[PDB]
Amino acid sequence: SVPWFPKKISDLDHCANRVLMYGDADHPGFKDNVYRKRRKYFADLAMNYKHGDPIPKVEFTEEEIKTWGTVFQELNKLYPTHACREYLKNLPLLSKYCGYREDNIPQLEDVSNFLKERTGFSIRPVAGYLSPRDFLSGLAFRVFHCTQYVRHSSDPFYTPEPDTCHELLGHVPLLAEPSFAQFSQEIGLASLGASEEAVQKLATCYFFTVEFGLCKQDGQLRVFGAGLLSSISELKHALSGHAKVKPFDPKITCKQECLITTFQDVYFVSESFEDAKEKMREFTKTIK
Ligand SMILES: CCc1nc(C)ccc1OCC(=O)N1CCc2nc3n(c2[C@@H]1c1ccc(Cl)cc1F)CCCC3
Ligand SMILES: [Fe+3]
Repeated sequence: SVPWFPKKISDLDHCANRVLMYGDADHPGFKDNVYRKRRKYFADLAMNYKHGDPIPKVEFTEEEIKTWGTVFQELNKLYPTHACREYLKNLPLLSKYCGYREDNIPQLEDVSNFLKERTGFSIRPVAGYLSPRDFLSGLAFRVFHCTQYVRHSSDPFYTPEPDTCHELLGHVPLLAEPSFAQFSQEIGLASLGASEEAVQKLATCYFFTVEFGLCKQDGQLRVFGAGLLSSISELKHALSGHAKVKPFDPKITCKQECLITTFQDVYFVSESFEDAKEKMREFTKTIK
């Protein structure tokens, strides 16, 4: 029989709270009590959120805003030569309408309203790590589960855990692009009630596009993966000559191991978002 899956956007209330929350022995904020309390604060906001709520606005601390500023300033030096054209198009809109600035962390609620207007995407705050199945299921309704906390200030370059900087600078600009939003939703739609194997394969295809994808644009390689776009060192590494790259090809790509504590071993290059979408459509037919 088919496993439980959401049939409407509010059904995400029943899975979006199935998470692994902070407390991570080697995490940089682990021995910091103020940080632990702060992470609990963010976790509770997510756990108590229900669909239809405005996303609680947060007053970020001076320390949090500086950490954001440090990350934001370095990445912006790189985007013009590293990010795909779609990302560059949308980022200035975010600055103008959502308050993206070195000295200000954008509110998820504002970003959510921006995306609802542009592509029908919306944000739901998430307390911690969701299963691949639950995470993908949100995409079926154009819902992106977003962490709201900030990485520990001791290491502004700590990326193996997604934080709000990753969400806001890595994912959001692409979710505001129609072709990309369609591509993402179709991964979610394919995952709904699918087999475990199918969910694994879709999650890996997602990983090597939405999180670590490269694309070829006017004969040059650019970056569209969120994980690269929020990671100063890997963003540089990926477009350097030292990285190994292969064509995006779902039946091959879905077998590749997804790495978290290190740079990827390989990056997959999609021709365009429209083409990646077509390739997934052919692929999803084979996994039922
Ligand atoms: C379909 C995405 C996903 N895949 C897996 C294997 C586990 C969970 C999951 O969704 C929730 C989740 O933990 N993640 C999705 C969002 C995300 N964005 C990033 N990350 C994640 C995170 C995630 C964790 C582990 C793995 Cl293997 C993949 C992930 F996408 C990790 C670090 C780079 C930036
Ligand atoms: Fe991500």
